Amino acid sequence: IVGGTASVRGEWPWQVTLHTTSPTQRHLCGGSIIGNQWILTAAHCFYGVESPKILRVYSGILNQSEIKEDTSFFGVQEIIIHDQYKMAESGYDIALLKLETTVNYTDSQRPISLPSVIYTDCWVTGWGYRKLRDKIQNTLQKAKIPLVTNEECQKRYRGHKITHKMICAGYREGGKDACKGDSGGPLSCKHNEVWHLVGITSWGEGCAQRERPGVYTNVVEYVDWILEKTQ
Ligand SMILES: NC[C@H]1CC[C@H](C(=O)N[C@@H](Cc2ccccc2)C(=O)Nc2ccc(-c3nnn[nH]3)cc2)CC1
Repeated sequence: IVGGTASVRGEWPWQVTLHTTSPTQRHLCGGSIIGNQWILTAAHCFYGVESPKILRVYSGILNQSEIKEDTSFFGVQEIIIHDQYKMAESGYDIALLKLETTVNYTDSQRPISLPSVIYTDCWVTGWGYRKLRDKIQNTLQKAKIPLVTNEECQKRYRGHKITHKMICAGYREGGKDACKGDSGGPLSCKHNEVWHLVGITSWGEGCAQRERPGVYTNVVEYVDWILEKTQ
């Protein structure tokens, strides 16, 4: 996250860190708890993941440095990528992880509601870079970002097809954005004091550049897909 601040424990309890363990253990992508057995993330995260056997889902993490050899994690039973997905920039950038067992919800691990509205209180969160050439951050970062219209977003990405299945967010002057390692995490919007998972962090041109908003999977356009897959 560029131009963000440190989160505190329990601030974003639906935020997970998805680790790969091949050839070494490291953060791969963010994700969001949407059900006791269900993580919503980006399809692109799984490019060259050989199978779910190498994945570990960590919930209730603030600092990456908390994760040791005895730290509990969830195994991944199944990766469900949208059948029309080919590439992040071409949309359908959405995936479910079915966990091997149920998350018992606590102060530190809680589900986020799907959307059913003008969202004015939207936040992007993750352990990603603070600038284009950087490293994964120890402490989960947060930044408040304004949504932009799909009409404005298309004008900034004339090499790409921006559809109603995408939502864009960013400042005209730049300064705050998702960056490398934030993908798959949530764009969380608070509406009537309830948090909604409005976006999944997907792609963009660089990080926090002027007139280059972040592009997110528009979760409300996939609610029927999610409900079909989650039963
Ligand atoms: N301004 C809009 C932003 C929107 C999110 C974008 C993003 O995050 N894309 C992923 C793609 C990706 C995900 C997973 C695997 C390969 C590639 C990505 O780049 N991840 C990534 C990179 C680097 C490390 C890494 N680990 N250690 N050092 N670097 C770890 C994950 C950046 C643009």
